[PDB]
Amino acid sequence: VEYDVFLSFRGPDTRKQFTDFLYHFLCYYKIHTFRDDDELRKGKEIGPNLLRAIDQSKIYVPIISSGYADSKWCLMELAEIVRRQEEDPRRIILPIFYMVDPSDVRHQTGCYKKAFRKHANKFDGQTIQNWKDALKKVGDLKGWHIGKDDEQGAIADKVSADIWSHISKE
DNA sequence: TTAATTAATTATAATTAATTATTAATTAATTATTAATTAATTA
Repeated sequence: VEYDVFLSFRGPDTRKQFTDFLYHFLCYYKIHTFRDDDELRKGKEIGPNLLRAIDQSKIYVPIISSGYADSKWCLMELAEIVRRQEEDPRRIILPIFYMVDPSDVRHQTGCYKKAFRKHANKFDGQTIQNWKDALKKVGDLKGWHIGKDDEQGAIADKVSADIWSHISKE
């Protein structure tokens, strides 16, 4: 009746490209999945929607993309995932890199440089250091890299069971 | 459906400007005295 898996991704990039199939494939294993498309903006952080499901989730599974560092709504939300995780280690994180190196995520260089080249003219000089401290630790856990040739279909089946193995056996 | 105003939101790109680099290549000049046999002479 509650949520056992909570996703997070980019807007226009992978909302129909691949994450959509995983939502439809996952529902075939009899588990309730949460994905959201509402652009929020109704304020700066909504409570009864995101904040509710965050504490209700069980396996936070982000999906870092190529342009995941531009939306001013994703990063600060990810800062709430990995922060809540460090307080109670009962839950886990299974990131999935996508079309990007597992090196442009630990130092925000490469395809993120100019993203933080303009993000530094608006916000505080400490809030940005809060993101780069949280975004870094995500790029150290285990994760299926998806190269240019790997099957966008076989990976889904392999990763889904790893989410279903931690539920049946508990 | 249009025109018009207000309110926000999202973009990368181009140019100018500066610092930062031992390497590429030839020229030129100096420096390296044996290798080697031949010729001549001597023990």
